[PDB]
Amino acid sequence: GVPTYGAIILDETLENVLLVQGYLAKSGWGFPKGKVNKEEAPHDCAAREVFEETGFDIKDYICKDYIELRINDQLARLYIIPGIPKDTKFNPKTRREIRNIEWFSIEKLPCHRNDMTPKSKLGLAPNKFFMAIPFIRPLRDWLSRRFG
Ligand SMILES: CCCc1cc(C(=O)NCc2ccc(F)cc2)[nH]n1
Repeated sequence: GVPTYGAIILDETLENVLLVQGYLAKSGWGFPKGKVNKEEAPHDCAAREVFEETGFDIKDYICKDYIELRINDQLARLYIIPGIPKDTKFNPKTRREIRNIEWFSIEKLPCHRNDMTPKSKLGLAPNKFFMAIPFIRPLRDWLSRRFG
């Protein structure tokens, strides 16, 4: 697949992250991100997707040196943007693609989906944070290294 770029936006306390909820196939909560256009630079795609999806422009706050994961053939890179005040008014451009935009406490998000071992059944229970989950442990580790 085509690389995706976006951001992990944190508040001033570093306890909360900004997630967006789409529709249909993309009905759960995840970090704002999207497909790179041909000839577009990563930092530019990231700002554009985050602007389209949240109304907030990160261009002045991106530091070039993020968390990146190869998930089933596809790279997803989210630039880390700390210190965005919780009272920022976020508004998507395309309300046809984004249902809602909320802050979530990092410490209450799961960093793995639960199994179904009290049902003797294989796989994972559904989780509305499926798309965010793979970034939560790496973000927690990055915040420990960079801060304390
Ligand atoms: C395996 C289930 C597939 C899936 C993918 C997503 C998702 O990405 N939602 C968040 C989101 C929505 C819209 C958007 F523009 C940016 C992020 N949710 N469920």
